[PDB]
Formats: sequence, C-alpha cells, structure tokens
Amino acid sequence: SLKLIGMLDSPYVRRVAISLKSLGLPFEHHSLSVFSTFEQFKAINPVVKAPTLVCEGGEVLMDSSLIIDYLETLAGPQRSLMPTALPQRLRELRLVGLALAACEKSVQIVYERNLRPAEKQHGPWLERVGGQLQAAYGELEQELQKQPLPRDGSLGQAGISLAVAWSFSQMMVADQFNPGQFPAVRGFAEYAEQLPVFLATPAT
Amino acid sequence: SLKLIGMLDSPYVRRVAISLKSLGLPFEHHSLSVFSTFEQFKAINPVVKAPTLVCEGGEVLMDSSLIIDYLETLAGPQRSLMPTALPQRLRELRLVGLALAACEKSVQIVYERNLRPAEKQHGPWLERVGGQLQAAYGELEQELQKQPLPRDGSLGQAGISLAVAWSFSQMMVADQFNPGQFPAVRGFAEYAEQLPVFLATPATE
Ligand SMILES: [Cl-]
Ligand SMILES: [Cl-]
Ligand SMILES: [Cl-]
Repeated sequence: SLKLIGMLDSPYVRRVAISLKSLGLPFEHHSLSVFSTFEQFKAINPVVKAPTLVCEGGEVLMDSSLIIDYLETLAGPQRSLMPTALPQRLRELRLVGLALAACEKSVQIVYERNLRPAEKQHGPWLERVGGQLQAAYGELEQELQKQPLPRDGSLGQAGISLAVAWSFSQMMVADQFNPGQFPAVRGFAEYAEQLPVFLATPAT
Repeated sequence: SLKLIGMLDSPYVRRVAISLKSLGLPFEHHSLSVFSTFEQFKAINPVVKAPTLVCEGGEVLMDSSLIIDYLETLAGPQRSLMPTALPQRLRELRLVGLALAACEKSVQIVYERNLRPAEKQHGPWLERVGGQLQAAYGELEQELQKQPLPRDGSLGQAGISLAVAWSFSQMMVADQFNPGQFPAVRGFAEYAEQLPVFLATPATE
C-alpha cells in the first residue's frame, strides 16, 4: 500500500508519481500541501518535505531521487527507467541532473517571490538563480540537439524529469523565457505531456 | 581522469569526496568557490552548482546523489556503500534522506544569513526552516536510538551522509543546537570524524 504524499504541482512530487506509474507500481496519492495543510503533513512526516513516500510497512521516505531509487529496487531490473550501461547511464544522470537543477532554480525564484514581502526580495539572488536556470536549460538543449530522445511512447528517468521540469517552469516562472527558447526541450516536453501517463498525472 | 569541483565546507561536496575515497576511486580535487570564483566555475559547469564531477571523458555531472549513483556504477557492485536487500536498503535511504534534509535546511539558514543584506532577511522563513532542521535531526535521533549504526571501521552512505551533515550543522548553524540535543547523532558523527577517510577529508583547511 504505497502512499505518495504531496501536490502534483511540485515537480519533485510529479516526477515520483509518473515514475511510479511508469515502473508499474500501484499507489495511493494524498494531495497535501506543505503550506496549506502543514499539520496534516507533519503528522505523516515531521520534516514536512514533499514528496514523501510511505512504504507498505509504514517507513517514511523523502527526497525524490532517493524515493525513486527505492522504487527502482522494488520494481526490479527489467522495469528500470535507467540505462544500466555506463556511458548511457552517465548521459541519463547528466540530463536528470540538469532537469533537477532547472527545478531547483525555478522553485527558488518562486519562493523568493512568494514567501516574503516584495520589500525583502534580493535582486542579486534572483539574478544569480535566473542565470543558472537559463544555463540548465541551455545545457539540456545542447544535449538534446546532440542525441534526441526517443518518441516511441516509452519513457526513461531523464525524459520524465525533463518534461516535468519544463512544464513546471512554464507554469510558474514563464517570465524567465522568450517564446522560442529551448525548442528541443519544449518540443520533447509538449510531446511527453500528451502521453497517457502524463495526461493521467496532471500538475493541477 | 575524475575531477571533483567544489569546496569541502559544503556537505554536498564532502559527502561525494568521502564516497569517492570509500569506493576506492582515484580523483583530482579542485577546491573552487561558486561565489568569488563564479566565472571560473561557470567555465567548467555553466549551471554553477557544487559539487560538479568531471568524468574521465569530460562529461559534467551535478547533484551529489546523482554523482554518487554514477560512482557506484563506475566502482562496481563489489564496492557499493548501499545495502542491496530491500529492508536494509530502505532503512539506509530513509537515513540518507533525513541527513540530506538536515543539509538542505542548514544550507538554507546559511544562505538566508550570508547571501543577503540584513534588511532582506525574513524571520518567518528562518523559523520554518529552523523547525524542519530540528525535525530532521529528531527523526534521525529516534532511528539511531531504535537501531544503532555499526562502528566497525567501514562506512555506508547513511553513515557518511549523517556525519557530514551533523558536522556541517555544528560548523555553520551552531546557534540552532543545545549541548544535550541528539546525543546518538552527535555520537556517531563524532566517531565517524575520527575515522581515516574523514580525517583525510577535512571540511576546512
Ligand atoms: Cl524532493
Ligand atoms: Cl529530443
Ligand atoms: Cl548537490
């Protein structure tokens, strides 16, 4: 009776949900916000971090990457969303890392703009993170141009993470981009969003 | 050959360094800051995140957990720092998660205090993170009280990450702790810091 705790509008929560489904692991989804339902969340995990995974035996896990590591173990080698071959796995880890970096910077911009008064915003911080955000997608765009991702309907962790990251960035920090930027990244993300597993796991 | 970019006073860089040594993988260390030497770091990894691992072929990786995943694969199954059986691996992942959570919150308090003018610091944000930080170590404490970590000379990822986290928190956010808090966590960390691999990888020079 796996249980995923968190809102799907969080890229970290969403990547775990889509990975769970792609891995073929049934679960219960509890949409609880770490902001609007702080106590209910704390009652499940006192650190109040989303996503939180409650295992069958009740063990509580956090950090999307560690949770997925667990799920990969639970699903077995054949179901893996990661390549096992070293060079291919290396490329996959770089793509996921860039996607997670994009998520991190996007969330940082959101937190800076929404968890403190406008008076307290720090221009230098926003500038720094915004540049890092642009860099993360730029690096991803370059990787995708070198070796496009398959569009056979199947998904790997890089594909899941990149698509979730892009959609999240466009929903929350769209002002950081010009319409035509990162065409390959946007292209894969919009293709992915039309896949059954993405349609069944809406961000909102 | 393998290069680790980043300063060891970062718990994320340090956990990778100790993991590298623990896996028996040789590497070169470039202690480069992401602040004063921002441009130098950007030339290596434009996203400018520490740690950054430059692979023997030149590929660039970031995020300590992903880097360690690559390293475990590179090292081989014989050298893993993680248990493979489900129950044991589950516990290990829970421990690593709590330690990473402590690192995250500790770093958030440091950034709120050190990267912005005093006038721009927001008390409610600090109060929130501070509570989460106390919660993380509280959970770790209960876990260790229930089932102590082995003290036999070798290390797992939970041990490495827990110790690196505790020491970092004491080094940069000491005001958040009283002497009597989290004795089991403090105890293992203090034990771990005296192990050869931790002594050979100091948080500061
Ligand atoms: Cl997470
Ligand atoms: Cl592509
Ligand atoms: Cl990291």
